[PDB]
Amino acid sequence: DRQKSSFQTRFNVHREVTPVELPNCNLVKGIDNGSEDLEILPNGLAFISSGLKYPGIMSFDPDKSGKILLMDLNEKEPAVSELEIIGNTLDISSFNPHGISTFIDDDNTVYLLVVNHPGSSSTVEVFKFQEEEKSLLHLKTIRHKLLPSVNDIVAVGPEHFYATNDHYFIDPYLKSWEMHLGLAWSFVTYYSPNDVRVVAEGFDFANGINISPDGKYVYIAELLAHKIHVYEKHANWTLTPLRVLSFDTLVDNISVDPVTGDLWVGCHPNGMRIFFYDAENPPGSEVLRIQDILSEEPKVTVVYAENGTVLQGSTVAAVYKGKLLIGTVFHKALYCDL
Ligand SMILES: O=c1ccc2ccccc2[nH]1
Ligand SMILES: O=c1ccc2ccccc2[nH]1
Ligand SMILES: [Br-]
Ligand SMILES: [Br-]
Ligand SMILES: [Tb+3]
Ligand SMILES: [Tb+3]
Repeated sequence: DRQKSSFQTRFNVHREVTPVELPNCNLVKGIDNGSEDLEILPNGLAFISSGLKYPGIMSFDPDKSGKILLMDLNEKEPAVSELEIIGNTLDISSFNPHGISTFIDDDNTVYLLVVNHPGSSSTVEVFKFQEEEKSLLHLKTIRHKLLPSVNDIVAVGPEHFYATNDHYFIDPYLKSWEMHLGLAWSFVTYYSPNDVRVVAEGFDFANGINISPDGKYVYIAELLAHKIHVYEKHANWTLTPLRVLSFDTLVDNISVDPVTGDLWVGCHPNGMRIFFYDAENPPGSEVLRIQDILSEEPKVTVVYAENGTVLQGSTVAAVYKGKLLIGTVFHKALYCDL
């Protein structure tokens, strides 16, 4: 009976959101089947993954494929366009994109890394962004025993990244049990061409992951524990615990403002509404800002929140020059003035 009290805190079973309004929010035209992750380059180009199919999660078009979208946030009325995937090393028909990350090389080549779930497996797909042609050149499919159930990655090189696994098991049945039981066996993996190893473990659904603009610190979101973990990142790529922030919302993906180092976090206020869909009780949205995360008292602000009648199931938010872009597991996306 301790397993029913725990399941109910973990999943925030009776929480309701306190709305926090922003002026001039607009749904992004063309985004109606998810925008689980996104990343804004310094130049204001934004990549969005959409169409995620996740075992046991709502989907309005179970049979249409995922895609990567592009938005130019320097435009005042930004429109989304579908990036074309070129290459013969990847089967696009099964494409099911999840978390993403980018890395800009010394030569200014932009690499896009994309978590992909063809079937119940996980890969990380490496693309080279071709800006002029609005297209993604496929370079490499990455798979490993230590990338069983990848949720997000943060790129530290063109085929180098830290990855969260949100489950230990691959079989959808077992990981459903693993989640309900609260085993907390999910873990974080460092991947490079030369070395692949676990760098942190024992997580209740590890989810978002990102890095400070100076590379010194790594941030890991633990969804069902409502925690964000901070780590010291050494030059040999090991991680050592430093802090743990707690929240009373389910934290999903982390974005990092390059100018300040602030974390911007997409959150699920109520775990039941996001995990067990019900078109009559849709899940809401919530966006946190965390400032001076190393200080003794970090500043945590709710910047946007709503019960779901506009935007359902916020997973990610990032800011660009006064605007805020918010994405969701399977619903729409919102572009707001701050
Ligand atoms: O922290 C732990 C503890 C036990 C255990 C058993 C099987 C697999 C992973 C495990 N992790
Ligand atoms: O990144 C993710 C992916 C799927 C998902 C499903 C339910 C709740 C949160 C989730 N987060
Ligand atoms: Br398995
Ligand atoms: Br909610
Ligand atoms: Tb990401
Ligand atoms: Tb996520």
